[PDB]
Amino acid sequence: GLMQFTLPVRLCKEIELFHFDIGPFENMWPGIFVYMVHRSCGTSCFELEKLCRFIMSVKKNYRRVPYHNWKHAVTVAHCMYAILQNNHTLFTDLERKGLLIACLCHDLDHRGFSNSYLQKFDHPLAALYSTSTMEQHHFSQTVSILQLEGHNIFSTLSSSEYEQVLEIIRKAIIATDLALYFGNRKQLEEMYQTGSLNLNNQSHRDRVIGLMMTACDLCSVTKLWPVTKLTANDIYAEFWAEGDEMKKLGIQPIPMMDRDKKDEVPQGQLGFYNAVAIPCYTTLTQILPPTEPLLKACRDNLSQWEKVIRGEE
Ligand SMILES: CN(C)CCn1nc(-c2ccccn2)cc1NC(=O)c1nc(C2CC2)ccc1Nc1cncnc1
Ligand SMILES: [Mg+2]
Ligand SMILES: [Zn+2]
Repeated sequence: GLMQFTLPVRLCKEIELFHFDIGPFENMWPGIFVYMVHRSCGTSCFELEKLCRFIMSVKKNYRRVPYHNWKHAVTVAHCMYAILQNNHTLFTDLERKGLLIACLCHDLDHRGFSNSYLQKFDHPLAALYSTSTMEQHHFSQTVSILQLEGHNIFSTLSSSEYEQVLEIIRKAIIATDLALYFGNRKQLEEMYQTGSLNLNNQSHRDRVIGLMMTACDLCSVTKLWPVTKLTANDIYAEFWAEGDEMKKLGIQPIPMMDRDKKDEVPQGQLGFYNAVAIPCYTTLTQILPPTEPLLKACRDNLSQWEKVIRGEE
């Protein structure tokens, strides 16, 4: 109760900023997460014994893949922390509880392959979950870990608060399926423009929480150029492995996944920032003005990829 987590001064200051990188020391990431839960939620939200045990089980169930790994989980949770801390009064006690945990759990047991590769491989998960294959799996894994003895961090909630938080987490994790993002942002665009957006409407909050989840999930494009550039290598390491596996199934992969087409990456990053990232953080800033720094950083990095094409780097 009277035990705080404290960070070194540089982290204590830099963790509050959207562009914070969690660093290369794996053994500090759990404490970083707890630090963020205590400041975002309270010293009281979770039994520390239970939280710590949950955190290490979740870690254990992320795999040693180049991008969709434990560092990604904590990175995405930190971006949610920054959004929540810059939008204090907009979010309920349960939502701050649910969303940090949703972010930490959102890619549990990711194998480094897209839902498309699972479908074409005919993976058993593709027969169990026809759409949002991995995302339904990640939520399923979150519930399994919560039901490990001594792991139920939500035990102190009423029955109804419990059903609400697991519902917040389920919707939150499903929303990380980028195939659902396009329609979600367009609906939020019309609502904001026509003025029908209403955060007291639960179906509306759901959509807004989903956009936050896309924003946190894509947040590697909102870091300083050197972080963003070096994370790009990790995402492409998976994409190329997935392309290799498509060739093994006798299917020419899209250029994004073809390691024989590295030359097309700068242009592919332009398409990605223009088609996906810039619209995401634009709509998010319109709805949640204090999240503007993510849009600004995303723009700085689009400009960095333009310079790569032009030959200036
Ligand atoms: C959203 N995509 C699935 C389709 C669009 N697209 N097209 C190309 C492309 C097209 C043609 C040629 C080369 N590339 C590449 C992308 N996507 C990403 O780059 C990307 N995707 C994701 C989503 C989880 C999957 C996350 C991060 C990404 N980037 C990144 C950059 N910096 C740091 N961290 C991450
Ligand atoms: Mg995912
Ligand atoms: Zn993710």
